[PDB]
Amino acid sequence: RKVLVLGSGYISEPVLEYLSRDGNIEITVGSDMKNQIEQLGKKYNINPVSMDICKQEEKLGFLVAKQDLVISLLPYVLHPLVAKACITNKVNMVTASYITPALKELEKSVEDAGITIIGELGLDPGLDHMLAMETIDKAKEVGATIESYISYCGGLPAPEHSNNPLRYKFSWSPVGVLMNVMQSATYLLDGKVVNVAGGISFLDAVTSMDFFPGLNLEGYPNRDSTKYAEIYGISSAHTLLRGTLRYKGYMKALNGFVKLGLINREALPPLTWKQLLCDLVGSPSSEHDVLKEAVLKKLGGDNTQLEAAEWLGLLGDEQVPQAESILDALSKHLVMKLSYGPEEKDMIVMRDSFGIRHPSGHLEHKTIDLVAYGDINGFSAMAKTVGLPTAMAAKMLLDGEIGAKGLMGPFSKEIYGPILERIKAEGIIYTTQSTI
Amino acid sequence: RKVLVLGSGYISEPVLEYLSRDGNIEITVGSDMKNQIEQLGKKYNINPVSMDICKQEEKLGFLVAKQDLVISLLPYVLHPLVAKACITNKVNMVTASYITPALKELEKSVEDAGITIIGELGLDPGLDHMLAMETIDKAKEVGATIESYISYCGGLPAPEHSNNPLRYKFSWSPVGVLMNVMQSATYLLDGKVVNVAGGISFLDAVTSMDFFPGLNLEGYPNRDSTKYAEIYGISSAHTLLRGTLRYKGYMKALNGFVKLGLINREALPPLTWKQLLCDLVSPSSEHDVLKEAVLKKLGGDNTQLEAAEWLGLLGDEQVPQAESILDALSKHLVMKLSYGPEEKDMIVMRDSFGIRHPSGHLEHKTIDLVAYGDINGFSAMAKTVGLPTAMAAKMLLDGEIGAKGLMGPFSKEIYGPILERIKAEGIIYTTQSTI
Ligand SMILES: NC(=O)c1ccc[n+]([C@@H]2O[C@H](COP(=O)([O-])OP(=O)(O)OC[C@H]3O[C@@H](n4cnc5c(N)ncnc54)[C@H](O)[C@@H]3O)[C@@H](O)[C@H]2O)c1
Ligand SMILES: NC(=O)c1ccc[n+]([C@@H]2O[C@H](COP(=O)([O-])OP(=O)(O)OC[C@H]3O[C@@H](n4cnc5c(N)ncnc54)[C@H](O)[C@@H]3O)[C@@H](O)[C@H]2O)c1
Repeated sequence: RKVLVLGSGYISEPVLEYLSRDGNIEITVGSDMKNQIEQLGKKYNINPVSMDICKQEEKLGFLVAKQDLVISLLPYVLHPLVAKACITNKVNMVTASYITPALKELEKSVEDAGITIIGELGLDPGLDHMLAMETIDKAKEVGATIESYISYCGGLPAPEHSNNPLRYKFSWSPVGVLMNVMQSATYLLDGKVVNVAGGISFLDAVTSMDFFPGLNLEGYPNRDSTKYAEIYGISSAHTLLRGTLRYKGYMKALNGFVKLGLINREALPPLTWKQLLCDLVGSPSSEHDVLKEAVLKKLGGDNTQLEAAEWLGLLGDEQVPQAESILDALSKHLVMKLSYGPEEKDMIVMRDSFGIRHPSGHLEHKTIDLVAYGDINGFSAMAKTVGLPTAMAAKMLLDGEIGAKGLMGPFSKEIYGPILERIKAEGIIYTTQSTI
Repeated sequence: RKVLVLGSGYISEPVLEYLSRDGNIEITVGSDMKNQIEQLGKKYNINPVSMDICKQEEKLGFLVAKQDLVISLLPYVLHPLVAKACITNKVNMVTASYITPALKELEKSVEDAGITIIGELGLDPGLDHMLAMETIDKAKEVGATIESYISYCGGLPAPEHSNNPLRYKFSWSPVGVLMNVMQSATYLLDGKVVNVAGGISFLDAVTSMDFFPGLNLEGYPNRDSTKYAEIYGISSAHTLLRGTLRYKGYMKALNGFVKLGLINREALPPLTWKQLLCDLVSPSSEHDVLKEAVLKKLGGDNTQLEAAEWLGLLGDEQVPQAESILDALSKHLVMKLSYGPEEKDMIVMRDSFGIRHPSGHLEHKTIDLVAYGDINGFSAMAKTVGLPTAMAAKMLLDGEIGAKGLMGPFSKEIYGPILERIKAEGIIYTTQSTI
């Protein structure tokens, strides 16, 4: 019963805690920050291993060969290296990340090696899949058909911590999501494939999410959504739309960063934000602060967007963080200024809406609400919902509860059934309501 | 250490849980609802005692004499009965209730008995006092003076459970809250005493609380704010205002019930809501579309009408038996908007001072406290009420409070340790100042 956890990010702690409970699981932890592992070693009995998986992919193979299960909590690019070691060594594996084309290229040997690899555990993906599949299957067991599926999700700060220009606090580097604002989105509505362009015009797709009168939510569609007809088996539905939730004004706040060229991949030019932004407003590069400001508003001139820039210090003398790109730096800056404090609460909000046509002809509207709040004295809501389902599927693999073999997501009741039940004991509870 | 808990309502459960932790406290629980006590006995190691305080006063003296401490979690009217047994048997006592004139009557015998009775623990009163005094004392000890105190508080549903016409769910009987909309409010602003009358016009006093861009809160003043100058020692302030927080649209929805005459203490006239509601507008009977247009007349805001049908007040449903039209409404609101077993409640609390320093500069300080209920545990209201009660109980046992007599939690000796140990339970309040 030996388990190797790759990566020691804060998503790892609620996993260690969950698997440590019975004491019959030998936990090894490996990563490239010896500090992260030292702190974790104080709270849980774990064999620590310092390793750069990218560079020492052979020491990784030797380590992998010794385990009964590998849980990859590494940045998802590295998952293929880990799956390779697991495939040659016949060791089961789980991840909390999208099964990429790269990792899917390996699907056959995974079935030839006779191992099980369960990916797309976690929050999004993960619990979203499991909630959808649960009710999509429940409809089919009664001869019903899915006509519409609208799902929205978002990890946010608890509302009392929402008073900043972005109405947001970042659980990790936003390098990935920020760039996604420049993307087009695609979804299905009333039988027609709908496409919305990203960039400056993406703010037009943003909409008010009025599920809860007490909460000020805006939503906007994800990149694709249309893929879920095949993924979930709902080819008959006329609308499929998955989206993200924020507090109102966040996207407008980002719309500014796009206008200023901050969501940009180029490299960085004693550098300060006013200098860096001077270079970005064409004027550069050592002019009076008020002159720099007159030009920022020119790309506008919306004061709310200017107010957000000043509040963060992007027009000030503060030093730009070292990074290989403007975005990389901006992300590292937003982290220094809007990370969660040790006594601040985050939030998870998830609302699904299914249109279920029954063979009798009745149209049922089913909604599922899942809201969780962080525990200051325990784990965050994001850490609970990302790390628990991963940790739960791992124990199920150990305890021998998943017979399916190969490379798979968490779509079969064999997987989502037990996880959805045992997360209740952990405070992740959802609620349902139907009407006809 | 032996402790007697009087009352087995839902506030007792987070108190039992807190006292049970060290295992060196023998808990006795007594009340008149046997089945509440049985359920608690399954979850906690407790001596169950069936007792009606009004009738078995003698049995009450016997049990108290055996304890090191009595925690009265009974309806506050009975607390004096419990105080007598404690004074006579020289046993310390704590409550979570406003210290009434009746109870202050005994204040001398409490000091003659040499015991401590700490009241006004809990949320309001309780945590309200302790947060204010914490900050006021900090200002006064560096020679500062309080110029303004604006405090807002509210127990509400967590925002995910706010989708109903009132944006509210009731933790207990709303008779108290409903009637307060008919009472006037009084406070002090910029040196001038402000008066706002209740009833229909109280909706004009309602205001937007924009502390949190993510939350849609409204606020309004309580019955009496000016009394807090004496309670906190801040006669110096030019502004005193304590108020209640709700989700936007609650007071408007309540404004409808008042327009319709539902907030009324007179008696009720096989009676149905449509039948009763016709008598309040024509009877008796008959057709729904007739009432709907007539209900609309007392308005004519249809939004307030949307709330009434949604609650079934225009329907064939039977009105509950009750001594008054109100109360009937309360019992109905309880039947239709109580908390389900998987719904989360909330506590939201913001204070704003108000502080002039001897250097002459003006400090604005805000204290935020927010708590959420736990589906697998206790509600936010239960935690914030029972924890400060249970903690002061442990402090009295463990000997950390030297004061004697009848007192609230205003002294650093009490509120200090309590506030510190509350944070350890995940209930966090944060302070922020600027100039
Ligand atoms: N399903 C979900 O909802 C969800 C949400 C967020 C993150 N995730 C997944 O969480 C995982 C970790 O989060 P992250 O992607 O932000 O990365 P991260 O930067 O937080 O790093 C995670 C851990 O891996 C370590 N690490 C990084 N590179 C390493 C290397 N070359 N060798 C050894 N250790 C290395 C890091 O030190 C860290 O301890 C990812 O796989 C991510 O896709 C899933
Ligand atoms: N400071 C605060 O924020 C706050 C908030 C809520 C409640 N409280 C206090 O909690 C206490 C109880 O709450 P509640 O009144 O809403 O519920 P409640 O009136 O039902 O009282 C709870 C318990 O008292 C028992 N009880 C009532 N009469 C009894 C009798 N004659 N003999 C034996 N047991 C009797 C009940 O059976 C019940 O178990 C009250 O004193 C209230 O002041 C304080």
